[PDB]
Amino acid sequence: NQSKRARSDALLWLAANFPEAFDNSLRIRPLKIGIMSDILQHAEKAEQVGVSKSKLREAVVLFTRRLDYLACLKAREVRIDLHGNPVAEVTEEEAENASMKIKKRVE
Repeated sequence: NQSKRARSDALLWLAANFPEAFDNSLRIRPLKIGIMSDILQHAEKAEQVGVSKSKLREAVVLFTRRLDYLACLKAREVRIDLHGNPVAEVTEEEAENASMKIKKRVE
């Protein structure tokens, strides 16, 4: 319960500070491989408002396990950094891994 609200807080902090990556009100886009390391460079600012590094990791894990995120991992879609800049493209293997994950969760 407390850990859940702490995870939700981390997700709200991610959407407020990096909405290009984590504001999913209209769209969701593939994230850079290693986006977690980029987020953790901001850990000091997050901790001042009550968000720990481990809650930042839990929030990214929750965000990227959602089916709508897995569904956006299609071959040659663009991966973005925290500010929505294009950095790479989704590979066929990554797209296959994502669809396999979706099929497992609905079963």
